[PDB]
Amino acid sequence: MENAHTKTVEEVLGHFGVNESTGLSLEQVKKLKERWGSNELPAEEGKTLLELVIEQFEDLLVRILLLAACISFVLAWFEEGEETITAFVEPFVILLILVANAIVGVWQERNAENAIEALKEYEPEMGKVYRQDRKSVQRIKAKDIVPGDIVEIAVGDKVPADIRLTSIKSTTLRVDQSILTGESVSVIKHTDPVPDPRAVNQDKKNMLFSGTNIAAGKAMGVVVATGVNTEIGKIRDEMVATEQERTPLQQKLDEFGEQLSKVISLICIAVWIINIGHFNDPVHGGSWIRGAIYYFKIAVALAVAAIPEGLPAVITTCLALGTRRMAKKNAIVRSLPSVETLGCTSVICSDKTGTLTTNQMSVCRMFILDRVEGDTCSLNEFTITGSTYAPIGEVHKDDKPVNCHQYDGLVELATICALCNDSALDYNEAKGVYEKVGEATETALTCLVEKMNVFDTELKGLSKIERANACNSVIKQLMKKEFTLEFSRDRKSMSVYCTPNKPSRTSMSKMFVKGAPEGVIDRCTHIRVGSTKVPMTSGVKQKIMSVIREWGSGSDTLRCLALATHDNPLRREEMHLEDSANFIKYETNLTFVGCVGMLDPPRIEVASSVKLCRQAGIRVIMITGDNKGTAVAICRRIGIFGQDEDVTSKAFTGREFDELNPSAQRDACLNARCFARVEPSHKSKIVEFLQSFDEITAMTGDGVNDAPALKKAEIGIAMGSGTAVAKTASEMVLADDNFSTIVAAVEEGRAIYNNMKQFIRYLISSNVGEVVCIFLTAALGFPEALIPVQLLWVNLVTDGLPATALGFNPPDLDIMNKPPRNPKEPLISGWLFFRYLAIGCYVGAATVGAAAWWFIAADGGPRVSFYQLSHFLQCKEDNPDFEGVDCAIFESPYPMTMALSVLVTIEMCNALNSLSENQSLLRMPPWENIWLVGSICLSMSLHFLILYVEPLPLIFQITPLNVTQWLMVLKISLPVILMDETLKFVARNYLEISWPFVLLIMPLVIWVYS
Ligand SMILES: Nc1ncnc2c1ncn2[C@@H]1O[C@H](COP(=O)(O)OP(=O)(O)CP(=O)(O)O)[C@@H](O)[C@H]1O
Ligand SMILES: [Ca+2]
Ligand SMILES: [Ca+2]
Ligand SMILES: [Mg+2]
Repeated sequence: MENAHTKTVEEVLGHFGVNESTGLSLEQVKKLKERWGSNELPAEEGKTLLELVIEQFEDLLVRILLLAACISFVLAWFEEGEETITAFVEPFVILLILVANAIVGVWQERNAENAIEALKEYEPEMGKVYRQDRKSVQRIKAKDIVPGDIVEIAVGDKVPADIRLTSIKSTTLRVDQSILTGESVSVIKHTDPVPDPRAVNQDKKNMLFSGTNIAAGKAMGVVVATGVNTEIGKIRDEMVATEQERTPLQQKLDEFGEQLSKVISLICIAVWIINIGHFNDPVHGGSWIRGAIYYFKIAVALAVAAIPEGLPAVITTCLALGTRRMAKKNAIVRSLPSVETLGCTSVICSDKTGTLTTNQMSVCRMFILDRVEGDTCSLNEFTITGSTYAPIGEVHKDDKPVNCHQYDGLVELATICALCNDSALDYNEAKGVYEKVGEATETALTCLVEKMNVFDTELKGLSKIERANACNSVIKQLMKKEFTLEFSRDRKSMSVYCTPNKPSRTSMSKMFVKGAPEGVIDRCTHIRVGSTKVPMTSGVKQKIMSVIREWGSGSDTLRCLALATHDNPLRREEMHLEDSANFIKYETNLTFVGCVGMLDPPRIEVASSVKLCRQAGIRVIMITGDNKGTAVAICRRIGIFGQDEDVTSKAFTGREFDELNPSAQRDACLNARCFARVEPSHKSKIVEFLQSFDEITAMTGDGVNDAPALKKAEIGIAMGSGTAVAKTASEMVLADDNFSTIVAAVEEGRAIYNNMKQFIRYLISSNVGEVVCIFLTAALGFPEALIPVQLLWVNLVTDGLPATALGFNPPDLDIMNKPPRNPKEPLISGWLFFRYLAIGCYVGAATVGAAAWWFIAADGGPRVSFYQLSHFLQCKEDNPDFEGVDCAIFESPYPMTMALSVLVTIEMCNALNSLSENQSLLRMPPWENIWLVGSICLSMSLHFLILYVEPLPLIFQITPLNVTQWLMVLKISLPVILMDETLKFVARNYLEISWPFVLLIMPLVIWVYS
């Protein structure tokens, strides 16, 4: 079987020896699964190791350090090129920090992608087949499908394998195959063969390809290729890589990194042009170009220092962390940066059926017309026991066991339910439960027909399997279903044309209609009382609607459907079934038979999740296609409304929302919390009206009618048990159907953004202190305290792991107690610009003050005055101002070591400030981030290494410090913590305690300041 689209249906079915009615035998499946194997693709990993490392060096900030590492190599290859431990130390320490951030970024990306692919194994994919063991449709694993078995295909499903369409149950079958073809339109499929043998997949209009979705209709066909033999498995690796639009924060940090790179270039140019006079200094040898090259190395070393080279890697780590944390809560995040968009979400739009409710429906109430006395009527209401899809339960009229065969209206009510279905009941021996095959609404009617048993059948000896479709089969054996007018949300109903297998001479053909109660009743001209029909008056109409309103608004919040019959329908030849808009013109002059009400319990997690969303400034909206009275009743149950709150202006329908003023329709989206009776076209219209008011919308849906709205939203969340049409159009899938995972994703989206601002706060406020150190020494005339190899060491220990370990920060204790941020506001927000300069001005003056301390106040050095330090260049033995001062001490490595040690230590104490924007160290101690504590102890260990081993101080031109000089370093480095505690204090109490830590920090403060 190679060209299946060229052969007809009878030839492709005879190739395997299959009947479309029965299906494939169990022995045939065993033989075919041996010859063809499992129906799956080999589990391949996304990106290799080298290509994952290559994408770490693709940003501007990282590519700048690569250029400077090359400059430091070419400009040092001329001077010294023999020893590799004293000459090329500058290019080595610029690369060593790039590899460190590349390793962490790759390590976290490997963890996020290994966690997501381990979540695809959560629940196995399923496919409805027809096999000979069961005389009905059974749901089996998708990987258990062999080439040649009959497969049932319904709307919303995902095609499990390459399928040659044998018959189309609906009038039209649409398939969304952008995954394979690339077309963004639904394509109509037919049964006739395509004569062209070399036809492209575009012209294969009779084949269903694995991985594609069903946009509309129901059909069935025979599988012709499984596993890697499908058109999607043969090009599984030869596929173009996706590229999505940059989210507002992704482009924010990109434009911020470029604006920062321009400022750094002006700062490094300013370094070269203010040190013009020092070019001809005797220290360089009296040469101008020799002194200009040296101060060019300083400009380059300060560029590497002041640049946040770790910003691209920390964004990668944060996004990979949030993705791995959601996968722990069973949330497959399809787009890595999309977990950030849920942080700034303002509105959460939610599908009702299947998303806010468990979709475990059960018919618990139904009524038919008892009699008519005048214009009004009396009804026969019933109750059904049971809430599971198991066909175990009986019907009670007024709390009395009754048999449905006595009531003629119930016999016709079960006939409409059984025949007007595209669903069935399936028994699972593995789990020992009854499962649904199709939609929960139609399966609830299948389980109802089994309980009623209007044609009393002996069910005492049937198996658990055959008892799932026992009474349903008795109905279908009596009436032959000719064609179905499939359910369309334009008319909100579904009709079926049936002809009795009984001789047609006495009994004619009828149409069995079912759909929305208010829509179907408006099209009913007569009503069925018992076995006779009388014309429908008005008093019957409001009396019937009154029971439907009391059921939806009642204590059970019942989902209601009306059942009708059309006794005099047009024949098939006089019906134009090409357009779906004509179907409502055929479902007129019906005969109202009955109305069923089923219960759909909301999920347990939904009630508390709506409360936490309201606490975090988020507004939850219910956009459902169901009735308004039912939707409002559910909103009061889950907490969207109050049990007594007025919803006259907060609950709207599809019609009411259309018939609104521009001012009224503006205030509606800003105040309405429930939208009922809205088509899939209206749902996306609600979403675009919310985004028109500059609001990040998060749509949650599970069905076909939510797919246009899941794409119009900034981020769409899909339930794991919903259709694949919705899971394809979404950015996050809740594999476990947990609604609490949605609020956990909002907290993770806010926490990711917080860790970025703490990374931005630590590097800007500390690297500007390394710039002030270079410029303040020049404005005072002091000997410069740093050389290019020391500006590159402070870049390694301070901008490396202590900066990346900020992406592991724990969340604030009130992270979810603040309104969502405005995504169009500026990033740094002005008041933080003051906090960056306030801390940076101290970090710079502390470094210059540490070098000036040794020249003046230290005992190990000279007691040089301020005048002799400001004019050290003017010192020779001829000068009477400089007497007794050995002016070779102005080149001593002691002030350079005091400044380098303070710069490292004051930036480690600044990393301890960057755990929260406003929470002090007494509330969030440093051991909340254990990765930051380990990174700081590692950076200090590396600083103590180059200080006290033998050959390293000569490389970095430093000297070992004693305890007396190290105690002075902490005296200047510690007040950077006290300075940020003051800035956090003003932020808490004017712009808006861990005692174990206090007992540890004060013995250090006692020893430092004596
Ligand atoms: N198989 C079916 N046959 C006939 N009518 C159906 C039907 N499924 C749903 N309906 C009716 O169509 C009406 C509107 O269509 P829609 O599909 O949007 O409802 P819904 O079940 O999806 C609720 P939600 O939008 O919250 O998921 C529903 O109120 C329902 O009564
Ligand atoms: Ca840097
Ligand atoms: Ca730094
Ligand atoms: Mg739904």
